[PDB]
Amino acid sequence: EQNKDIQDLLDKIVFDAQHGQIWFDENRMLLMHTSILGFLRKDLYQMLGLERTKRFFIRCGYQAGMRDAEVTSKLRPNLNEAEAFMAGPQMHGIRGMVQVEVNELHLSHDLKQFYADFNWLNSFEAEVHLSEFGASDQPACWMLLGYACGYSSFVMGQTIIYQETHCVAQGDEHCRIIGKPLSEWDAVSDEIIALQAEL
Amino acid sequence: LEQNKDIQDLLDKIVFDAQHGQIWFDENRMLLMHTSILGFLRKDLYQMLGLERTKRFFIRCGYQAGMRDAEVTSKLRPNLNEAEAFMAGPQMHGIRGMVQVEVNELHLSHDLKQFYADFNWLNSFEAEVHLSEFGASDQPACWMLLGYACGYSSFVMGQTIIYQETHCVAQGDEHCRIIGKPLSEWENALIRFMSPDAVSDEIIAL
Ligand SMILES: [Zn+2]
Ligand SMILES: [Zn+2]
Repeated sequence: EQNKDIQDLLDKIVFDAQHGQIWFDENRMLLMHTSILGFLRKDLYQMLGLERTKRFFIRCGYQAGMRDAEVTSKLRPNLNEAEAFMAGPQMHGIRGMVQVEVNELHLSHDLKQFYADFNWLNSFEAEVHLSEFGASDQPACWMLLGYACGYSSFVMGQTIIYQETHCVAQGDEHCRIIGKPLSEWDAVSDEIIALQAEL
Repeated sequence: LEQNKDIQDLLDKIVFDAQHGQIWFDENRMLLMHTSILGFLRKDLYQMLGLERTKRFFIRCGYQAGMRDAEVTSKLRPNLNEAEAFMAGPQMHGIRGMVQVEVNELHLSHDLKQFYADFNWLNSFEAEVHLSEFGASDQPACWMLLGYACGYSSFVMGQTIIYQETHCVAQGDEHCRIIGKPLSEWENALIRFMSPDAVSDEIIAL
């Protein structure tokens, strides 16, 4: 019914409580509290400063994003590029991190062309950021953003960089990102962060 | 179908809302994550801070999570005895995909201030992660699980329960093992955060 489009991702996810294991394909998952992420964000901040913490959370999202794309790219290979790609936004929702809503998506692997304009609703990272830091001067959704780039870059076979254009933690109403190839704008965390120092 | 009779009161409270990007455990949001966030964290801190501060950090982060599950399951089993209610922490640890708890021994009394737990830990996510980043250890490596056991147990018992991991897959045993007793019964010897910080340094001196 409500899951027609994600059932193939659901079928890959196994909860085996009695043996202490959650599997997404052949990868272990953990169920964690968002407030623990908030705690870890704050503790790293104190120990290492904002840049290193930001760099940490983006790198993590980035590897997670690439891992999910390894797993989901084997699925759907009898479908067209947009439907396949949508596994990424879909995992973010299944994982409980954010709801992706597509304003605009243009993509072709062979053309090396990509452009995404998405809204992010109920970002967990904006919530835990307000909680620990109060209202922010900059977008807060570092991990989610890393995951966007990583997932997107694996699927397209080149560096796709995203920018969080509007963020719930800066008072905006929903979060929103725009994704394009590096040029139209791997330590790509440097780029994402450099990129956001563009007023 | 349901030999989850044990943990149904816990699963009952888990709600997945994939359309809306949300997972709930009671009123708390949760996430499903890759172990790589922790594997990364563990690598980054090992080289920026060294082993001792890395290990303290993970015990701290397990301790906060254990305490939190204790908060959320506190009022959960009023018509079972202390033990079967305590079992929620071990059970959550399994529900969360972290480790599987198999009891060798468990006796507790809140009011007699008595606690002994001897548990096998099987399938430790943390032992896998330590191995695939650091290889074999000369000592037990399940820091964050140990932190959890201690934060959870200390809350439930209203006092300092310290655990020791006497065997660990990370150092080539076949499963991990732990003994937990009150701080007063170990053969060696203000703010409410400041108390956690102390407990966390104690579970760290092994
Ligand atoms: Zn945001
Ligand atoms: Zn271990």
